[PDB]
Amino acid sequence: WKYDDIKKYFRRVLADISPIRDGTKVNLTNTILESMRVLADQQVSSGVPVDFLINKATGGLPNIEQTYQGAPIVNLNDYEGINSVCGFKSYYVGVNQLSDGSYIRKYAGNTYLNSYYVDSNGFGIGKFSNLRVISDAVVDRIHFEGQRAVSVTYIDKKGNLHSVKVHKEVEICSG
Amino acid sequence: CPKPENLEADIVIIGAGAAGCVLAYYLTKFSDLKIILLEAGHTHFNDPVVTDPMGFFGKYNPPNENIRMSQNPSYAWQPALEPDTGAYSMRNVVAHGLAVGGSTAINQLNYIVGGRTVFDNDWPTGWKYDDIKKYFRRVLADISPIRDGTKVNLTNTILESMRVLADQQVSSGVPVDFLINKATGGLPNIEQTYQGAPIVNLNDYEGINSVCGFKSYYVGVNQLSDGSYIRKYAGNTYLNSYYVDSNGFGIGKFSNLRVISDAVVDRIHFEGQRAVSVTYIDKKGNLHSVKVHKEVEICSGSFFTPTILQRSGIGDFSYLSSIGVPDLVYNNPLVGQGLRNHYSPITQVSVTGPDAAAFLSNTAAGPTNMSFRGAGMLGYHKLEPNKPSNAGSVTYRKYELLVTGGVAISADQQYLSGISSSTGNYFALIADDIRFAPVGYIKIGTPNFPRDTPKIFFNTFVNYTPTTDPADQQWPVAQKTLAPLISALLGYDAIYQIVQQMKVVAVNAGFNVTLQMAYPPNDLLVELHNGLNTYGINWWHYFVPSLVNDDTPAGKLFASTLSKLSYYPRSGAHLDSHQSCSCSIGGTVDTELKVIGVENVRVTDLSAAPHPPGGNTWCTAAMIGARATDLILGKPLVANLPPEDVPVFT
Amino acid sequence: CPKPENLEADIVIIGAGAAGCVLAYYLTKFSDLKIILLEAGHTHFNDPVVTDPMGFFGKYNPPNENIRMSQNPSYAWQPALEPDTGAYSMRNVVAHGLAVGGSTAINQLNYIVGGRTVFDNDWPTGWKYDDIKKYFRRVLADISPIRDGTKVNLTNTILESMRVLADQQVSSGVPVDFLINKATGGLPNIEQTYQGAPIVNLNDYEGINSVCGFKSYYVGVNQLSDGSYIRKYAGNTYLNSYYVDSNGFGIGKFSNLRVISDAVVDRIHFEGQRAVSVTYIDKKGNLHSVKVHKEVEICSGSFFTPTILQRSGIGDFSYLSSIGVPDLVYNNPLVGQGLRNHYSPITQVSVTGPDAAAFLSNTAAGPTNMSFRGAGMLGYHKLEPNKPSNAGSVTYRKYELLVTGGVAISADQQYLSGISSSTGNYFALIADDIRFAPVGYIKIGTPNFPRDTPKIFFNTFVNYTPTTDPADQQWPVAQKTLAPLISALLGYDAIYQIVQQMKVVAVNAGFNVTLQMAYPPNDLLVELHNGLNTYGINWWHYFVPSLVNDDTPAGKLFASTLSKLSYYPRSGAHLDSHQSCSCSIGGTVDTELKVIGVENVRVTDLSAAPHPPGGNTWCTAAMIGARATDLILGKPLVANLPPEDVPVFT
Ligand SMILES: Cc1cc2nc3c(=O)[nH]c(=O)nc-3n(C[C@H](O)[C@H](O)[C@H](O)COP(=O)(O)OP(=O)(O)OC[C@H]3O[C@@H](n4cnc5c(N)ncnc54)[C@H](O)[C@@H]3O)c2cc1C
Ligand SMILES: Cc1cc2nc3c(=O)[nH]c(=O)nc-3n(C[C@H](O)[C@H](O)[C@H](O)COP(=O)(O)OP(=O)(O)OC[C@H]3O[C@@H](n4cnc5c(N)ncnc54)[C@H](O)[C@@H]3O)c2cc1C
Repeated sequence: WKYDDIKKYFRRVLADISPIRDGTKVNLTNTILESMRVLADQQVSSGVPVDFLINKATGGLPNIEQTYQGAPIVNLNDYEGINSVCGFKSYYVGVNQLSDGSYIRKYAGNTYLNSYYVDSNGFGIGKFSNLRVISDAVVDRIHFEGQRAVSVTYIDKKGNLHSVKVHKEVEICSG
Repeated sequence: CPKPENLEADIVIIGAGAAGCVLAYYLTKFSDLKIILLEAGHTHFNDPVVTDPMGFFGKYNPPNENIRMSQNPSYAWQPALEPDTGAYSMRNVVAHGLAVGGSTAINQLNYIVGGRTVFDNDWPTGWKYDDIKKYFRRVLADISPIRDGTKVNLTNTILESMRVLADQQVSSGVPVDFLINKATGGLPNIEQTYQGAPIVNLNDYEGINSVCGFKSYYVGVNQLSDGSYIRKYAGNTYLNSYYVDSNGFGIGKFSNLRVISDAVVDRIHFEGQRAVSVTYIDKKGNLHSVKVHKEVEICSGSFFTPTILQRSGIGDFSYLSSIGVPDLVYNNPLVGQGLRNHYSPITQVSVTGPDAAAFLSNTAAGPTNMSFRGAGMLGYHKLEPNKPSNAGSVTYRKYELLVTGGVAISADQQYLSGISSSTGNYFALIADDIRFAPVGYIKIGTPNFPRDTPKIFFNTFVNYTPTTDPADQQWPVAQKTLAPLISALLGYDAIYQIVQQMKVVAVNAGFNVTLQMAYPPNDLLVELHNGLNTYGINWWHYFVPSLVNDDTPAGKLFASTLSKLSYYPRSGAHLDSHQSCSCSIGGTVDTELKVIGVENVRVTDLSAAPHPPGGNTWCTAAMIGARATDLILGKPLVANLPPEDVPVFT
Repeated sequence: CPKPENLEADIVIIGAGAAGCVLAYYLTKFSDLKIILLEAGHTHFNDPVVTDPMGFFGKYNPPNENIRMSQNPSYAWQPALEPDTGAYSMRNVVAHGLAVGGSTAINQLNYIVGGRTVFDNDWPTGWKYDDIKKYFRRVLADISPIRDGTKVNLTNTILESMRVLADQQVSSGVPVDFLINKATGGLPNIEQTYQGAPIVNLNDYEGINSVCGFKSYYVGVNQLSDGSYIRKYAGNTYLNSYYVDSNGFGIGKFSNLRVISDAVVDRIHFEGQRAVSVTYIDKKGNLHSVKVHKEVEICSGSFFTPTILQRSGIGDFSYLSSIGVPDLVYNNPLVGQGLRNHYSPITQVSVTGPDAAAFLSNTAAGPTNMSFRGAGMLGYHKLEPNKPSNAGSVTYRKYELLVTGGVAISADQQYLSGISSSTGNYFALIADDIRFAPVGYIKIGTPNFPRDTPKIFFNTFVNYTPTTDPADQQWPVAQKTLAPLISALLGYDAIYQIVQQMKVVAVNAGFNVTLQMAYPPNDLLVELHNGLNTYGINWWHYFVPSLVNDDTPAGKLFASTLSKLSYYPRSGAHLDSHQSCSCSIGGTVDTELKVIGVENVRVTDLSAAPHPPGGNTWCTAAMIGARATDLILGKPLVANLPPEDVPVFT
């Protein structure tokens, strides 16, 4: 689980979402970035090694985003992880703009489980026909034969206990 | 030819509008027949712009597509009418909703039921008021509208003024003024104005009030336990999650009901004189055919019922053959004829005063008043030559009056007049026509598939061209031609003669303010008032100045003033969306709503009305559908269902 | 499933408009492939209102249905665009013809070919002028238009005046006036005015004339041996009784061609990334499926090509999924984007004189001039900030000027202005925009069947709202937003500064008459002229008065005058019917006209143009279809067909 084993997976998820940046300038950001570069200049000198505005993957130059028109953008979530300390101007939020002009929310259920992939009755569609989703089902515990998990029970929206068999493996993603 | 969509049954109802759902619901409730509904539309139960009543005014509109639901091709059909030769050849687009609930999914939610006199004097036998008033009660009970939830002093002032002048109109013995109701007597029918004053119900069960000044309407909204209002419409009530599955099946009680969401119907496959099948296009683009065993019902609205009939084969054989219809069934040259609609010229009022904000408070729109603050329904003006014979003994509904804050003229007129919507010392008054005269017709243009725009002709404010005929016996065609423009001018005068009683009432109601009509211009109204009271019942000779032979400069003044005034109702007005009377009773159908020349099809939407009712035409279509339930079933069941039995809401 | 209508082939061409017939004809002529054309329309070869050119003006109209062919749902599709936020939210209906020959069956018949510079500076590689000019020659040879057959002295006077002032514009060294052509030099490009003066051909083969003042256009009419003119259009020429049977088969040479008259197409059945079939609805209402072997072609016009694409599966996946499209193929968010069209504000001229009838003679419309009497095509005005970089070295076509007798403003404007069409001392001048700036887009609304009105957005004369930003770097968005209104105002000034040379020319041409612009008002133009010549290139700062900071009463005068003048182009104007650029090159298709993301479909009508040409957009669509013939066939055959080979007429 060292960085070079997973950074590809981070790329995968950020590609699956495609966040956006801020769509509005402001001069307070420019002033604050100006000030931070001003004092990071001194923190670069004086030789002390562990101040809060020193990044070792860049060197003598501060990692502070430039402030003027046509200044490039420092990507916080860069692929090779050079920026662990950096002053920027905007984050990456998980919203998309629709053709109409209204933004919506792009989240896990929105993307991976939407009407195109799963039926309203919980079946997957074609490619994903081997998938079942049950909407309102509170799980209680894992029926467990020997050291081998075998079944799971849950309560539907009557209040009934339904038992389902497991053949191969059980996965827990309950937070 | 493997199409497993075999949806053969005995009843098929086409178009789930203000009348389709009522019929389908109460038809599957009271019997065991297999019912199918086709609408070509999904259910907007979750859309904020639909369910929230205030969404009608564009609260959820994306900033790049600021159009509401009547102008949106995803919500409403968009038919445009051919150039109006009376309105400078300006084509207009009026919509019909495209969803479960029809136009009720996109409308302003008002509940005028119409006067009693109209159903007694203008409808066939079996459709007199006492035959249906129970059905009106049924629908208003099924909705349960509410009243305004906010007082305001402008309503009190205006009602004060109307009672003040109705006092004089009660005297002087003239029988046909616009504030005389004969079912009450010497006392005016004007609602009282003080705390603890009772409320006059406009839609009263026994129809006593055909002329009355009130303070609030009845809109079709409900309040939820949370505190938010929602919209209560036809699809909301009769076809909701409690009654129909998401897959279109009914639930238990109504298990014998089928609803298909997106299915545009084309025409009626028709063996002999017996309708046998119907086809439709789903959302692939496939043609599905379904059998009919027992009867076919058409609830596709005013504009699109005659059209589907004509594609089916019923109409004018010469014409349908001309444009290429291959199969012809019955030769009725009246299909799609006799189209009727309302029309509302607009005027606005200026208030001069340093602190008039105190006068105009509590006028903003809430989901209970929807910007409506009155005021009343009036009768014929004293000086209108086009009145029926019964006017001496029965009071008729002519004008529906409305007051609203802000300005409501069109934007170009706003710029032209010099007054805009930003400033806040201005408000609007509307004198709607309920008995609007002009008549038009509908003709299809291509026998291929249901088209959004067929030929629709509607000419309103036409002019009269004199001939060489002697004046004596050409007047009573000038009368018929100039009826609507005369009506609009008289509405202008009626509104005008209210503002002075309003002046007096405001002066001695604790207000030092001044009221004045600035649109149309002040002078152009004072001159009309003087001309009216100096020329009497022959004031309308002067529309055509070549026949009066009055070359006196006063006569030229009158002619010029009427010429200029004729401009405002043409442009500064608003054609309503109350389309009706396309397949009326007698013209195209009998009194049992069956189509002449065939045994097992009926039309039951608002197109089948033989006259436009006394106000907003929503209750009427639902009433027609409800009565159709009884005529189809045979015995009166919905007739004396107890009023405490209402559909449950989800 | 017994449907014997098995019409499987290898090429299917959809929509026989200005480009469909050319392609089908020259495609079955030069090869042996099995060709099919689908149009959804019958052939109006016999209709007097079509074939007679003068029928365009309503000579055969029944007295009760006085509408011509663009407003008739039996002749033309009727799409309406959403409220124009720049034109007081006035929706407009612009038509596309519905017949063999497309819009050419209902159009005004003009043959502007467009300048040379546009195809050199605005089109991709392979579409520069020298690659296509041969195709323009081919189409103009296939039609053989004619010139005006009637002299008139007003043309002589106006050409006289234009040469008079072009003399001065040639001097003074300024490089970008509107009467300077660089391919001629010091001499003006103004046609001579005397008997035996030669004629300057506007549509010249080598494109020397991009700015030139002439006397007549080239309309697409022919004279018959009898003495009557008829209309020569796409269906008339390429698809007539000599080439196709009444049953839709070709004859001999073209025996490998099929044409189906009434067949509305829905979408493209589409296996994998390979189009395989197409379905359509005949005049029963049946769905017929036909196989495609080799390629599919879309020639359904500007408004209805992106629409059929979107129903087919190509577009914005999120949107098409939203409105319920089940099958999705390629995710191109640019389909139906970049819509372009022309626009022509109107002005009219008063002539004061006792015997001015002698001045205005021989101006009536005949089938050879169709009420067009000139006058020329102009370039950029001196004071327009929105000019390309090449303006210093190449001359661009900006305005197309037209003169016509009578008044042509809309009826409401006629009443408002106080001047009507009865009187005969008045005529109209039109300064059309060819480089009109605003851009819009097209979105379908329901995935069921081809609908007449999809969502069409087109906002033209929008306004700029200043922000708190410092003035210095917010100007170059005000420029982009205010381009078209500036262009219209400059067109007004350009027309205005002609009438004085016309005064002088008339005075010493044997005429004691006076010329004056009465619409827009006289004063409101003199003030604009003074403001222009006193404020220079920074005259357009005053559209927004809150940023000029010029509180001098002169500045307030200028702001008020521009405010008032901004009203006329909004209402007193005429949106043209030149829709184009819905699936342009690069945006949606490559330079070989294939649709990105698929291997065997192309779009070849006017929607595929990456820029609107220099004038009326008829030749351009035919040129695109002709070039498509070559690209499909592979080798240039229509390329050097000898010009003496022309289709025979029947
Ligand atoms: C802008 C607007 C304002 C309004 N304001 C008011 C008001 O102030 N007061 C008031 O009381 N009412 C108002 N209304 C409502 C209107 O007056 C009536 O409610 C209307 O006449 C409903 O009658 P209906 O059910 O017969 O028509 P509709 O509700 O239009 O019924 C037609 C139905 O059939 C469907 N349909 C049509 N063609 C086909 C086809 N080919 N195949 C399948 N289905 C089809 C339509 O989608 C629709 O569901 C307004 C409506 C609109 C649009
Ligand atoms: C009012 C008006 C004025 C005009 N004035 C001029 C002028 O002054 N000068 C000039 O040069 N040109 C003029 N034109 C013509 C116009 O500028 C062009 O000729 C037009 O762009 C033709 O290009 P096109 O062939 O691609 O379009 P179209 O000719 O419209 O081609 C579309 C064809 O496809 C058919 N079609 C559409 N949808 C479908 C479908 N779903 N299924 C099957 N078939 C379908 C249509 O019926 C039509 O036959 C005018 C046109 C109009 C309408």
